[PDB]
Amino acid sequence: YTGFTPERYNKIQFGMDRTLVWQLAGADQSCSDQVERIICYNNPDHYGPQGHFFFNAADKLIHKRQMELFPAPKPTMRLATYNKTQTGMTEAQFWAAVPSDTCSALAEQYPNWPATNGNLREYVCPSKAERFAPSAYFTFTDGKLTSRSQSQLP
Amino acid sequence: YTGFTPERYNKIQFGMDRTLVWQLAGADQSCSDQVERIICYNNPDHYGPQGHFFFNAADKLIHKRQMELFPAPKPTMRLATYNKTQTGMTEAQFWAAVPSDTCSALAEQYPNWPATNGNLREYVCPSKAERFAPSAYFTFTDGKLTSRSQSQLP
Repeated sequence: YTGFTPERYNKIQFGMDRTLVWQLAGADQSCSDQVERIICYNNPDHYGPQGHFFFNAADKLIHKRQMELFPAPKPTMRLATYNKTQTGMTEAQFWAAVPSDTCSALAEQYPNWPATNGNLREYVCPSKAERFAPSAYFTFTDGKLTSRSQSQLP
Repeated sequence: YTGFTPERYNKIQFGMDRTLVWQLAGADQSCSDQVERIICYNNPDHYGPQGHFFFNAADKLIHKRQMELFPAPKPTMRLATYNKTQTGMTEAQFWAAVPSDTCSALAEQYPNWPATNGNLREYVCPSKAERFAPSAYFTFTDGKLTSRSQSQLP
């Protein structure tokens, strides 16, 4: 598979039919449909950059994820910064504790689309640029931090 | 102004407060708050690549536009291609007539946020890879083609 780009990711919008997402992403040339999700690849390295898309029962888009398509520009995440986050904090509080440039916009979900309540907004904040590097993960539910975790961060 | 990027544009989400959009976009180093909208610039050219952001009465984001942040990857639009389109087309019908690779996702807007209907989704489809090339412009309203035009397509 090949050809799934940032530009195609930015064309894909919530509420789009599975068939429309598939076509805009590059269809058979770019994507694999695994029922639970579609995975669309930048290039033939399946460990490389990719987008994942998930749908509700009406086959409308409710969840976008991306890995390495929009990388954190300056990955420098450390415990000192992780320690400044807490359950319940707002997005504004979070971005005052953690620099935006150390985090990638991992996922955006509207499970109840076309309703926008219960929005899930996820970030991965890597310690360095290397694939599989220790990173912190954060999830916001309607703008409040509901999960924070890290594995082996320095 | 300088420094606005595709990665910052992809971090910015509907419903975000003006203050948060401003922060994530790069604030005064990259952006001008023109009251009616915020404009954020990749480079010191006021007509260089840029993102535009507009807000509702609650100061929450309802409208994103971009020029040259995610260009049409393969501009090929011709007059004959334009003539294949017709008002009332669905997005699927449109993309069977016009290749996605010749169109840029110019704007996305949810005027009724947090409701998601009345969605306006705009495309510009250039004939060549030059800034402000001869182009067609299209608007979909909740997935139906409601505006189409072109000037000087070959």
